[PDB]
Amino acid sequence: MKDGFILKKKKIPKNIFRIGNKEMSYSDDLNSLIQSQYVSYVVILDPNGAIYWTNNENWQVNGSEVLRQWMGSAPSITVAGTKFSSFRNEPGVSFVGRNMAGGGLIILQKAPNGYVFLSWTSHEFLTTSGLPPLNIHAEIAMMAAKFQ
Repeated sequence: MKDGFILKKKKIPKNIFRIGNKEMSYSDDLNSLIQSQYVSYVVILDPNGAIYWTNNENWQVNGSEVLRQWMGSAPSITVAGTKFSSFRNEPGVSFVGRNMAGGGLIILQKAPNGYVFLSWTSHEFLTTSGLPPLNIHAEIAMMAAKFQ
Protein backbone atom coordinates (compact mmCIF):
# COMPACT_ATOMS: atom_id res chain seq x y z
CA MET A 1 0.00 0.00 0.00
CA LYS A 2 1.63 3.15 -1.20
CA ASP A 3 0.14 5.93 0.89
CA GLY A 4 0.91 9.55 0.42
CA PHE A 5 2.55 9.53 3.77
CA ILE A 6 4.33 12.72 4.44
CA LEU A 7 5.22 12.70 8.09
CA LYS A 8 6.17 16.03 9.46
CA LYS A 9 8.72 15.33 12.09
CA LYS A 10 10.08 17.52 14.74
CA LYS A 11 13.91 17.23 14.92
CA ILE A 12 13.52 14.43 17.50
CA PRO A 13 12.67 10.68 16.97
CA LYS A 14 9.06 9.46 17.15
CA ASN A 15 9.90 6.44 19.25
CA ILE A 16 12.69 6.01 21.71
CA PHE A 17 14.78 3.32 20.19
CA ARG A 18 17.23 1.15 21.95
CA ILE A 19 20.62 1.95 20.61
CA GLY A 20 22.08 -0.78 18.48
CA ASN A 21 23.05 -3.50 20.97
CA LYS A 22 25.64 -4.59 18.47
CA GLU A 23 29.34 -5.36 19.03
CA MET A 24 32.01 -2.71 19.04
CA SER A 25 34.89 -2.65 16.64
CA TYR A 26 38.22 -2.85 18.51
CA SER A 27 39.63 -0.68 15.70
CA ASP A 28 41.29 -2.71 12.94
CA ASP A 29 39.08 -4.21 10.24
CA LEU A 30 36.82 -1.34 9.34
CA ASN A 31 39.16 1.08 11.16
CA SER A 32 41.25 1.22 8.04
CA LEU A 33 38.41 3.27 6.52
CA ILE A 34 38.02 5.36 9.66
CA GLN A 35 41.67 6.30 9.78
CA SER A 36 41.14 8.19 6.62
CA GLN A 37 41.91 11.61 7.88
CA TYR A 38 41.16 10.65 11.47
CA VAL A 39 37.39 10.41 11.56
CA SER A 40 35.74 8.80 14.57
CA TYR A 41 33.38 6.29 12.99
CA VAL A 42 32.30 5.17 9.58
CA VAL A 43 29.41 2.96 8.81
CA ILE A 44 29.44 0.75 5.79
CA LEU A 45 26.36 -0.70 4.29
CA ASP A 46 25.56 -3.68 2.20
CA PRO A 47 24.46 -3.28 -1.48
CA ASN A 48 20.87 -3.91 -0.33
CA GLY A 49 20.87 -0.95 1.98
CA ALA A 50 21.48 -2.72 5.22
CA ILE A 51 24.31 -2.12 7.50
CA TYR A 52 27.46 -4.06 7.52
CA TRP A 53 28.35 -2.71 10.93
CA THR A 54 28.12 0.59 12.74
CA ASN A 55 30.84 1.31 15.18
CA ASN A 56 29.94 4.18 17.46
CA GLU A 57 29.08 2.95 20.98
CA ASN A 58 25.75 1.80 19.66
CA TRP A 59 24.83 4.30 16.99
CA GLN A 60 21.83 3.02 15.35
CA VAL A 61 22.09 3.07 11.62
CA ASN A 62 18.80 1.82 10.58
CA GLY A 63 20.00 1.81 6.96
CA SER A 64 16.55 1.93 5.52
CA GLU A 65 15.66 5.24 7.26
CA VAL A 66 19.23 6.50 7.23
CA LEU A 67 19.02 6.35 3.45
CA ARG A 68 15.30 7.25 3.18
CA GLN A 69 14.93 10.14 5.62
CA TRP A 70 17.12 12.30 3.51
CA MET A 71 14.45 12.05 0.86
CA GLY A 72 11.88 13.63 3.07
CA SER A 73 12.83 17.25 2.31
CA ALA A 74 14.16 17.28 5.83
CA PRO A 75 17.27 19.35 6.56
CA SER A 76 17.59 17.41 9.74
CA ILE A 77 18.02 13.71 10.05
CA THR A 78 17.38 12.28 13.48
CA VAL A 79 19.03 9.01 13.97
CA ALA A 80 20.16 7.65 17.32
CA GLY A 81 18.20 10.54 18.81
CA THR A 82 20.37 13.14 17.26
CA LYS A 83 19.26 15.74 14.76
CA PHE A 84 21.90 16.17 12.11
CA SER A 85 21.08 19.55 10.58
CA SER A 86 22.55 19.75 7.11
CA PHE A 87 25.46 22.02 6.21
CA ARG A 88 25.19 21.05 2.59
CA ASN A 89 22.08 19.56 1.17
CA GLU A 90 23.06 17.34 -1.70
CA PRO A 91 20.82 14.36 -2.35
CA GLY A 92 22.89 11.46 -3.56
CA VAL A 93 26.07 13.47 -3.86
CA SER A 94 26.70 13.30 -0.11
CA PHE A 95 25.06 15.30 2.52
CA VAL A 96 26.75 16.80 5.47
CA GLY A 97 24.74 16.91 8.67
CA ARG A 98 25.55 18.85 11.81
CA ASN A 99 25.18 17.26 15.05
CA MET A 100 23.28 20.31 16.33
CA ALA A 101 23.51 18.46 19.61
CA GLY A 102 26.58 16.60 20.59
CA GLY A 103 28.80 18.45 18.20
CA GLY A 104 30.01 16.95 14.97
CA LEU A 105 29.16 16.23 11.38
CA ILE A 106 27.80 13.08 9.65
CA ILE A 107 28.67 12.77 5.92
CA LEU A 108 26.77 10.19 3.86
CA GLN A 109 27.20 9.17 0.26
CA LYS A 110 24.37 7.38 -1.33
CA ALA A 111 24.96 4.71 -3.85
CA PRO A 112 21.45 4.35 -5.55
CA ASN A 113 21.24 0.67 -4.58
CA GLY A 114 20.94 1.16 -0.86
CA TYR A 115 24.53 1.20 0.09
CA VAL A 116 25.30 4.41 1.89
CA PHE A 117 28.47 5.43 3.54
CA LEU A 118 28.23 7.58 6.53
CA SER A 119 31.29 8.95 8.10
CA TRP A 120 31.66 11.11 11.09
CA THR A 121 34.37 13.48 11.80
CA SER A 122 35.53 14.04 15.38
CA HIS A 123 34.12 16.92 17.39
CA GLU A 124 37.73 17.86 18.05
CA PHE A 125 38.61 17.55 14.38
CA LEU A 126 35.32 19.39 13.59
CA THR A 127 37.15 22.64 13.13
CA THR A 128 39.36 20.81 10.72
CA SER A 129 36.41 19.44 8.75
CA GLY A 130 35.84 22.33 6.45
CA LEU A 131 39.35 23.68 6.86
CA PRO A 132 40.66 21.80 3.74
CA PRO A 133 38.03 22.04 0.95
CA LEU A 134 37.00 18.38 0.91
CA ASN A 135 39.23 16.66 3.53
CA ILE A 136 37.00 13.88 4.75
CA HIS A 137 34.27 14.31 2.17
CA ALA A 138 36.58 13.07 -0.60
CA GLU A 139 36.72 9.63 0.98
CA ILE A 140 32.96 9.41 0.85
CA ALA A 141 31.32 10.89 -2.29
CA MET A 142 33.94 9.36 -4.48
CA MET A 143 34.28 5.82 -3.22
CA ALA A 144 30.67 4.92 -2.47
CA ALA A 145 29.47 6.70 -5.58
CA LYS A 146 31.48 4.44 -7.81
CA PHE A 147 30.84 1.37 -5.75
CA GLN A 148 27.17 0.85 -6.29
